[PDB]
Amino acid sequence: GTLIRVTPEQPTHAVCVLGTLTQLDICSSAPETSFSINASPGVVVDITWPLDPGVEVTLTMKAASGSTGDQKVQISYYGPKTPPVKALLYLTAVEISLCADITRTGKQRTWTWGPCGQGAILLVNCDRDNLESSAMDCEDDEVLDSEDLQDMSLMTLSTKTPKDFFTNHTLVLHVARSEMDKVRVFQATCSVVLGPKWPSHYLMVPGGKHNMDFYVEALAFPDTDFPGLITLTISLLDTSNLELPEAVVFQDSVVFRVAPWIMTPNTQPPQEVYACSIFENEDFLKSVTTLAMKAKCKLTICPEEENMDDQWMQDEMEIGYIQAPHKTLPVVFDSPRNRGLKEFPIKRVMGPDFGYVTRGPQTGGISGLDSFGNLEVSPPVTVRGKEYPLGRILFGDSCYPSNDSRQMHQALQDFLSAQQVQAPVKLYSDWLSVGHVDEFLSFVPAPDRKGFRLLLASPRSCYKLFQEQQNEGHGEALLFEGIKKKKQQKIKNILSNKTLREHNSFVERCIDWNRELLKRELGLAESDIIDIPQLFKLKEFSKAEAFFPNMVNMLVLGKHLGIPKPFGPVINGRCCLEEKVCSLLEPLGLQCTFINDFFTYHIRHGEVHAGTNVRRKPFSFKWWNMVP
Amino acid sequence: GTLIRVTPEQPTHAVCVLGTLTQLDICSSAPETSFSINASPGVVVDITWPLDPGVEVTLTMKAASGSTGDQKVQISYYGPKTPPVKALLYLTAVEISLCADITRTGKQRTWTWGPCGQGAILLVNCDRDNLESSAMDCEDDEVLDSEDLQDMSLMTLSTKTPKDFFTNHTLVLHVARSEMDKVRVFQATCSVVLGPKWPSHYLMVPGGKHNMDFYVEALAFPDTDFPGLITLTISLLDTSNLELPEAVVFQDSVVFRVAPWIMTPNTQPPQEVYACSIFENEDFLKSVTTLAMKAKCKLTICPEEENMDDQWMQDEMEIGYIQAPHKTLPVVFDSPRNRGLKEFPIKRVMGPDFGYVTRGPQTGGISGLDSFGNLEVSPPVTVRGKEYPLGRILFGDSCYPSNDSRQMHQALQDFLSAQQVQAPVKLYSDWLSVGHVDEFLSFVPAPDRKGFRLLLASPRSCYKLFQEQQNEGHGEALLFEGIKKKKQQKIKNILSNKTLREHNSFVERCIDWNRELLKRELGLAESDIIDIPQLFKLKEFSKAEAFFPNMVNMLVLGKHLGIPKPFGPVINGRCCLEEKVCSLLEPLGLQCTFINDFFTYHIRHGEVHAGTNVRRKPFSFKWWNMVP
Ligand SMILES: N=C(N)NCCC/C(NC(=O)c1ccccc1)=C(/N)O
Ligand SMILES: N=C(N)NCCC/C(NC(=O)c1ccccc1)=C(/N)O
Ligand SMILES: [Ca+2]
Ligand SMILES: [Ca+2]
Ligand SMILES: [Ca+2]
Ligand SMILES: [Ca+2]
Ligand SMILES: [Ca+2]
Ligand SMILES: [Ca+2]
Ligand SMILES: [Ca+2]
Ligand SMILES: [Ca+2]
Ligand SMILES: [Ca+2]
Ligand SMILES: [Ca+2]
Repeated sequence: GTLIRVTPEQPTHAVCVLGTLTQLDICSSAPETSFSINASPGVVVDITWPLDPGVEVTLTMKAASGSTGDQKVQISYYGPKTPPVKALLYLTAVEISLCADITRTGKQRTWTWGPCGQGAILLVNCDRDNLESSAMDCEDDEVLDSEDLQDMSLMTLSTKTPKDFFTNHTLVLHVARSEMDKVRVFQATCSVVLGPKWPSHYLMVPGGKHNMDFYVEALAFPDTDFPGLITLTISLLDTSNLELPEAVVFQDSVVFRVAPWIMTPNTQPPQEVYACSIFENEDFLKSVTTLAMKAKCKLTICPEEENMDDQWMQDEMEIGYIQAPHKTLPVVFDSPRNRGLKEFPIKRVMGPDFGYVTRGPQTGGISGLDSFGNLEVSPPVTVRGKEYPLGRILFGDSCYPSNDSRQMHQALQDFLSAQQVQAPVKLYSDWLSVGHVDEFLSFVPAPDRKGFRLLLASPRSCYKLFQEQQNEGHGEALLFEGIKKKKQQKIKNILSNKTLREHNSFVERCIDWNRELLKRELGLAESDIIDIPQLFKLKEFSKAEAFFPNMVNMLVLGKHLGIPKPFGPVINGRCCLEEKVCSLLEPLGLQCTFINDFFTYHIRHGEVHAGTNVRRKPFSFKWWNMVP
Repeated sequence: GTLIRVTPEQPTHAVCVLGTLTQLDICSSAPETSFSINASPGVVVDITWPLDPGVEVTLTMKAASGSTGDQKVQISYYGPKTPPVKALLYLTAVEISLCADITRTGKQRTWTWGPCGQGAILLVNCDRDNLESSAMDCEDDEVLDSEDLQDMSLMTLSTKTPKDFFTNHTLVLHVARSEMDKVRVFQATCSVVLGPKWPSHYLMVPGGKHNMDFYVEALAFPDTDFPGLITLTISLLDTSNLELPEAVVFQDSVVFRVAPWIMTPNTQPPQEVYACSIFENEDFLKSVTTLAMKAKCKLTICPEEENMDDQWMQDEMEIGYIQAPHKTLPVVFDSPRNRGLKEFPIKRVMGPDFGYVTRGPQTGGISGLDSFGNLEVSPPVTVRGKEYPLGRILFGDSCYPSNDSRQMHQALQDFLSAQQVQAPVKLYSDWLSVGHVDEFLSFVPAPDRKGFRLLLASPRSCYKLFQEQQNEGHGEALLFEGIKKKKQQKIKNILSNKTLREHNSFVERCIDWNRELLKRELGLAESDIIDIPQLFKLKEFSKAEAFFPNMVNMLVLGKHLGIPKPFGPVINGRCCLEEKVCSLLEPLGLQCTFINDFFTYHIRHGEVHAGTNVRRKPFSFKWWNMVP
């Protein structure tokens, strides 16, 4: 919008950027009725006319100018007995278009979500394409490798002006100071024009037709203090007068949205398995190695030299991804728990086309709920109309905060919620000694009704199974058959044990609370849910541990399942727990491999899921097409 | 939602909170077909029935229970040739309702905006009702005065239970740890149950019918790191088993929204005028004193003993308000500029039913754009459909950030935007030496087309006026007539002055940029806008100052206007500037008093608006009925 004031006293000189609304004030500075307008061929004057202020005269120009003032507008004032007084207006048209990929195909100043929304995407440049380095590429102010540009967003400036236009005009590129610390912009022919302490740069542009490519990288993920929008603006400045400041003539912008960190549920096909089972054990690895190969996955393992005897590969990290039309890459969220595996995500996982992020305090003030066995996601789900096409992050909390209760650190919770595309759901996991959601739930694929089953651990299902076994005359059958060093226990004594039943009654209560919570927040019905027979016992501070290997804490590699070997009562040549789990999951097309983890993982309060991790394929559905 | 599991083996015992969905799992633990249900009179079993899992059995209860298990449900399993096995379920119904004023009249766990939305309002307790104090009432953890409770939000807990119910159940009140630092909650019979380091409290409730009143105060305004929602939850805990942890049976919540700080435009009726013109001047006060009395306003003045010779009462503070169904009060936003007036808002303005807030760094790192002459609001306005019924905060910035450019501090900008009900608009004010939007705009009431006029300073209007004057033969007339000590200047030399014209041409450019910006962001047309004749000159660093008293920098007390006396060219016994301004505003019903501010304010780079401040009446329209 621009209102150009015209006068008979003086010719006015003005610039018209193509695609802008130009109007004329004819009345204000007229002499003394009536007026007529006549313009050169390249000027459409939409609108023999009375000189009253309320009449809108609008000038639009068809093409850019070859020279200054090469279009003209002549306003003739006349009336009763007065010969015409003409006022002159010399116009210079230019094209100034700041362009980005706002339709999100690989190629308004507001960013909108959804399949009909507009707005370019920007990735946080949190990987490390630089040959022999330790820092994320976005930590410095240089493009060090040509392949690094693939991670960045292209923005072009298209100018069509007279050859001499920038003698008296100049173009400046800027970002608000409130956002300069979150973006960096390079000019290509690479060198920095904008960034953390350069919020504006004067561009050197020649007259005529020119195109100027910029590459943009983001420096921060969306968070509590950053909704995730970055605006870059080009201003056109009139510097015609050596005795006056610059005068802005035109501004235009692009709004980028920074891509959120996104998790992958168990129903996304696996690509790489992680285990760091180089330590005292060896046959554990054999079995996961087999499943990886069965599942067609790369296999990376972390040796004891690196582990520091930390076997819990599930817990230090979570592999998600970031996604833009031009580029998708895996990104590792590094938990603050910082045990033996501390270095593993930064040294081994971060790298070429593998991003990195972390949150929370790095030197204390952490609980067990910050380890990422307590961090999962559901499969795609619609909940009473609202679609969650990338599912919903699930993490474990207490039911209310007390002196003795634990939570995942607020900084981690705030980061997950700020990603706003897997709208997190808080579940109750603090009744567990360890305290992770993966101790009572898993998800598995299925070929029908929604494409998955929620598995929950179920003391009810194990009592039912053992009771049926006793009814059929197998009361003498032994839990922990096949184990060299353990108090073996008969089904009959397990059932008569009134304290065990009390404990598993309370655990059942905790699990059922989550059941219903998941039914509500994921829109599940009973037919989405399979109960896995599972016993627990309360121990220190009345917190729950697994009575036998926690089968629900399994590795899900498509149809290939890595379930901890319950060393269950052997009936008709076969553990009846294995049997029961096989009768539950085999009809969905799942292959159950039971893995001996007993003296390696189980005796230390976790199982196969706890000792592994999986990088999975990112959703084909593009996060920006969601309406959170 | 609750799924109660029933068994023939054992009677189950369960609690049903009225208004909840209770279902029965009949199938899982049945013996072996068919089943029938029979319940005591107070239990409606909506649903001779086949024993397949997919059949929903739902129990609802009509009233609270007089004793434990006083309602019963009997599920009979039968079939081919088997005499009935009955399973027992003893129910105890209770009422547990956490109530607040969610319809917003003075009396879902999601807060929604608008006339059909739900959610109680909570005020930040930022005033000082305490007799002889210096702190805001919410700085400590006590209610010190009964009148302080008027500022707080009532929340009641209504329980109807058996006399013996809390022998084996307990109720806990809690707030998330992420929000405990922003709220405080008192229990009334006052003492703290929740707050900054007490996120949960066990309530002492007797059986039978009980009602427990709580009072709630907020401790922080919405900001970058606080959307403004506070959730309080009541949990019901089963503590029946001395050898097991508490088990949550039911949670319920209320979501409060903290009330935003809201500004009042010039079109809101004035109530109190501020001047701190106790210093070298005296006749300035006489004139503002007169207008206040004309306008029916309280008048408070800050003496030189307090001023520290700071006359700029506009600049240290902005008086807005906060509003809830139960309570509305004025609140002062104290600018970080911290000159002589520093103490005035904390000592004189904060008090009984007068809130306080401040932002930004208190000891440096401030610019002139942080003084609140650069902080205004427009009148109510609709913009291409979108209604802004409390108008839009307007504040001054540069057009782009450079080494030499100024801005209002980001913390101030972030606070204003987080109030989200007067969606701020950034204007261009940095071309001014001082740099405040009140140097080029004001708003005044009007009885037609929208209810106001935007006034802009206008060099074009003054040149037009002076030229018409010269045409009629008054070229010799003297700007600055009546002034003892100043270079007097003839209209003719003012007009022939080519540098003055250049300067005012550039100023006109800066003002016109804002014109159009305001047209776009406020939905204004030309007929909403009056130009006030006004000349400027560029000085140090090419920054604009007023050539004569800046008439637009006026005090607006309804129809009574306090305009700085331009000491303009006297024609036909009257300054022609005064005359022109009077011809512009008198037809709207405005009374123009021209005030001598010349050697007191004007010579120090401000005028009547700069030397005063106004507390105005809050909008009758309630902010929560908006849809930002
Ligand atoms: N469910 C999981 N994803 N992980 C469970 C990991 C269990 C693991 N256990 C232990 O680290 C442990 C147990 C006994 C002695 C020494 C250490 C913790 N607490 O982190
Ligand atoms: N337009 C306003 N609301 N306020 C203008 C106040 C002008 C005021 N001027 C001055 O403080 C000043 C001028 C000359 C010598 C010493 C001090 C500033 N800069 O704050
Ligand atoms: Ca780099
Ligand atoms: Ca890179
Ligand atoms: Ca770590
Ligand atoms: Ca890369
Ligand atoms: Ca995990
Ligand atoms: Ca108090
Ligand atoms: Ca109070
Ligand atoms: Ca202050
Ligand atoms: Ca009060
Ligand atoms: Ca103000």
